Amino acid sequence: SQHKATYQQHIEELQARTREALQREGLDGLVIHSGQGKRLFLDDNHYPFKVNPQFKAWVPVIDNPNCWLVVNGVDKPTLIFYRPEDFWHKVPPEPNDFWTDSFDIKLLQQADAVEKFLPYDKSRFAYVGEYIEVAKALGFDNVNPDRVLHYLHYQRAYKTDYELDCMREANKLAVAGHKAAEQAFREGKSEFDINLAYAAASRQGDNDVPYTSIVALNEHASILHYMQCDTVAPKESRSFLIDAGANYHGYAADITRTYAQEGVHNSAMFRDLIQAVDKVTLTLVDSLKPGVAYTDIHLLAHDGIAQILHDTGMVNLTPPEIVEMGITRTFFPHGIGHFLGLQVHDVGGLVNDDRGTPKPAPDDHPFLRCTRMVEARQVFTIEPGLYFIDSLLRDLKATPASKYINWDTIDAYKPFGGIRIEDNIIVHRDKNENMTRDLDLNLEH
Amino acid sequence: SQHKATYQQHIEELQARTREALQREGLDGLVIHSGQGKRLFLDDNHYPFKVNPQFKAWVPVIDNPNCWLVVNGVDKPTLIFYRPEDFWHKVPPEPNDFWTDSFDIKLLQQADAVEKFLPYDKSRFAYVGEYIEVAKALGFDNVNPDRVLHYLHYQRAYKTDYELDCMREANKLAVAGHKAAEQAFREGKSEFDINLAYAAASRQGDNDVPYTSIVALNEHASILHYMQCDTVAPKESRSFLIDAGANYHGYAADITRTYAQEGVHNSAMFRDLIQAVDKVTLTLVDSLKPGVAYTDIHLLAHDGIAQILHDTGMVNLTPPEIVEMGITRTFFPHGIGHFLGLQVHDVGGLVNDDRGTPKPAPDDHPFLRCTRMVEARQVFTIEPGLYFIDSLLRDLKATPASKYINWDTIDAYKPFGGIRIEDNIIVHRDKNENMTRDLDLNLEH
Ligand SMILES: [Mn+2]
Ligand SMILES: [Mn+2]
Ligand SMILES: [Mn+2]
Ligand SMILES: [Mn+2]
Ligand code: NI
Ligand code: NI
Repeated sequence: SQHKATYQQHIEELQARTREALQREGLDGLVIHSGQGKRLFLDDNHYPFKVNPQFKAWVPVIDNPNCWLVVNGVDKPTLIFYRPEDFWHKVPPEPNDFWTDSFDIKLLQQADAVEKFLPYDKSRFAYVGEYIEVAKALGFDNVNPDRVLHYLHYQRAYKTDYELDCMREANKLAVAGHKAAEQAFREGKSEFDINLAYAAASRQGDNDVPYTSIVALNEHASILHYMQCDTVAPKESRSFLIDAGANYHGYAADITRTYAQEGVHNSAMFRDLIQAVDKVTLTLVDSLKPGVAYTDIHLLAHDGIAQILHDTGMVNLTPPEIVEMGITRTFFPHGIGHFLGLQVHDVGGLVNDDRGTPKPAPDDHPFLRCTRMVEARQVFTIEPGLYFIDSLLRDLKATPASKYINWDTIDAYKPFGGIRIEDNIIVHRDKNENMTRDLDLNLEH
Repeated sequence: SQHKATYQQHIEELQARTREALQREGLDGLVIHSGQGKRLFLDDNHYPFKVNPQFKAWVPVIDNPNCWLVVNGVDKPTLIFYRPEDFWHKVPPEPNDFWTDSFDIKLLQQADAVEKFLPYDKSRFAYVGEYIEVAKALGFDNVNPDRVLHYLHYQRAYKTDYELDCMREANKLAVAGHKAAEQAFREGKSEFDINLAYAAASRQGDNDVPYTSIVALNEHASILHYMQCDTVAPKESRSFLIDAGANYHGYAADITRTYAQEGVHNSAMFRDLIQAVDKVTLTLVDSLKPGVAYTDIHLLAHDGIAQILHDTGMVNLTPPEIVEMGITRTFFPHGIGHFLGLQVHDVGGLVNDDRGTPKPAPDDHPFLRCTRMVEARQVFTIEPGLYFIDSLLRDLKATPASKYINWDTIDAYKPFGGIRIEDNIIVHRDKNENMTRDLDLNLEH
C-alpha cells in the first residue's frame, strides 16, 4: 500500500549513514553477512537461524543464511542471495518483491562459492557479521569495526517511515495474540495452551517471535524470567502475566499485559492494583517528549510505584520516604523500558554519542537499559511493574525496613504474583503514538 | 513405575562403558559438560539451549546449561548442577527424583565458579563437550578424544532397559500428536495450524521436539526438507505428509505418516499408493532380524519401490530392470532409515567397529545413514518413500530413461507430492517391537 516508496527512501537513508560510517573508519565499503547455519554438537540438527541485525537492517530477508550485502553508500547495493537448487530444497522463484529493484542481486548456489562475488582487494572493506574466522579465511583483516558499529547503532534509534510501518504491523500481530491469550486464561487453560492460543491468533510460532514469551499464571507472574510453560493448569488460575511480541520483516513488538480472574477471592483488589500500574504506564507515556532524559522517566516510574505502595497501605511511609529508603526497588526491580526496533532490546541505549562514549545506568538502577535523550522518530517500551517476589520480600523482611511493611497486605497480594503493563510508543515531534493502545489493547477484552 | 531400578542398572552399564573408554585412552576420568547459553550476534537474546548428548546420556537433565559430570567408571558420578539464585529466576527445589541417588550432587550458583569442583590435576582427565576453548582455559589439554567417543558412540547402538522405556514414552507422545495432525488435515487446516494441533496433543512445542517437523500439504510433500509452514490452507488440500516426533528425557521418536483427503479427484488412487508404501514398511520391519546387514534392508526397499513403479504402470520395465537402470532413485532418493536414540540420526551408523573404522554407504546410495549389522537392543527407523519431485522428474525426462515412464500417470500422482511411512522399531533377540504400530498408529484414524 505504501511500502515500495517508503522502502526506497529507507535505502537512501541507509546509503547516507553508510557513507558517514565508511568515512570515519577510512574504508571503501562493508561486506555484511546474514549468517550461517549452526550445527548442534556431535549432531546433524541445526539451531534456528537468526539473521545478523546489520543485514536485516537493509533488506527483509530474515530466514536465509549465506547471504551477503556489499555496500559503499553510493552504488546500488549488491545482494549475494543464497538459493541452492538441490532436489531436497523448496526452490523459490528468483527474488521479486517491493525491495528487489533496490539491489543488484547475484544468486549463490553453494555457500562456499561466495569468494567469486566478493571484492578482490579486501584491504579497503570491513566484514560485518558473526563469522569472524570465516571472514579471516576469505581475507578480511577488518572485522566489525567499532567506529562503524557505534555510528550505525546510534542512528538505529531514529526510525525511517518504512521502519515505523513495519513496527506498526508487528504491533498488530502481537495485539491479536495478546487478546487470544487473555481469552485462553479466562477459560482456565494451562500456560502451554495459552501460548498456543497466542501463536494461533498472531500467526507466529516459538521461532518466529522476537524473544521467548513469558506466559505466567499466579505466583509465576512474580518470576521476571519465567521460562517454563506448565502443561497442566493450576487448581485455581487467579492471575496471568504475558510478555509476548511478534516480528514483521525483522522488526519487533514487545508487549506485556496482566489480568485478574473473575470470581476468585480478592479478584477485585488485584484488578484494581493492575489498574493503578496501568495508570502509571499511561502517565509515563505522556511524559515522553523530545528533550526529556529517559533516566527521568525511570525515576518518575519509581515515584508512581511509591504512591501505589503508600495508597494501598503496603508501606507505612510517605511516598518520597518509600523512594528514598530504597523500598520501591523490592517491588519494581527492573528498568522502565528501552529502545525497540530490529532488536527487542534495541541498540544504542547506553551511549552518549555516535562514537560510543558510555553513559551507563545509575548504580542504584543497574538494569535500566536506556539513558538517551528522547527525540522524534525514536521507538520505546514503557513497562512499569509491581511484583511480589518471594526472594526479595524475604531479603526485605530481614532488614529494618521490614517494620514499615504491612505483611498481611503483602500476603493478600502475593498469590497473584505480580504486574507489568508494557506499551510500545513512537515519539513524534508534537505527539506520541501509542501503537499498542491504538490497536485497542487495554486491560480486559 | 519401574524407572528407578532400570535407571540404576543403566548407570551400572554406563560406568562399565566408561571404564573401558578410559582404559583405551589412558585416562583417569571424563569431565562432561552439559553446554552453555549461546547469545545472538550483537544481541542479548539467546538460542534455545540444546544439551550435549554425552551429558544427557547419563542423566535426564536436558534444560540446564553449565552442568558438569565427573565420572571415572568406579565411584559414584559427580554432578555439578547449575542452580543460580538471582531474584529473576525460578529457583527449583534441590534435585530430588528417581535419578538423584545415583550422583554426588554439588550445587553451582555461578557458571564461572566451576573450577572449585573440578579436578586439580586435569592431565589425567578429558573434557567432553562443545566449549573447547572454555575447557582449554580451565586447563584441559585432552578434549573430545576420538578413542573415547568412537567407543561410546558404538555402544550407544545397544539401548539399556531404561533407554528402551524412555523411547517407548517418546513414541506415545509423538503418536498422540500424529493422530491430532491427521484430524486437523481433514478439517482443511493450514500447515501452521496442523503443527499447532500436533503441539497441543503431544504437549511438545517447537523447541521441545527433537527435530523440526515436516508438515507438508499437496506438492510440498515432494520436498524432502520442506521447512515452511504456510499459514493459509490451499484451495484444495488433497494430501498431507507429516514427519514429527517427541522427546522423553532426551530420547527421540521420529515418525512419518502420509494421508489422502477424502472426496478429491484421484483420492482413492493416491490412498492406494500410500497403502502400497505402507506394505513395504511392514515387510521391511519383518526383515529386520539379528545378523542382517542394514544395507540389505535398503536394497530390499528399492526392490519394493520398483515393484510399485511396475504395478502402477509408472515405469514400463520389469521390477529388476527398474532397479538396475537406476530409476528407483528418482522416486526414493534417501536412506531406508537409521539408528534412533538420544539423537534422531543416532550415532555409530557408518562405522564397522568401536574404534571408528569407517564403513560408508555405497556410492549409489550416498544418503544411507546406517551400514551396521542388525543386533538385539538396537532401535531403528524404517522409512520407505515414493515421491514426485519436480526437479528429479525433469532430470529424468531429459534422459533416455524418459521413454519408459508413463508421464500421464506421473501427472495424475504429482499434485499429491509424495509418500513416506516411517516407524520406530526395537530389535529383540526373537522378535521386533514396532513401537509405533503398538500405539495403534496405522494409516487412517
Ligand atoms: Mn520490553
Ligand atoms: Mn517485554
Ligand atoms: Mn528418520
Ligand atoms: Mn523422520
Ligand atoms: Ni505498501
Ligand atoms: Ni518407573
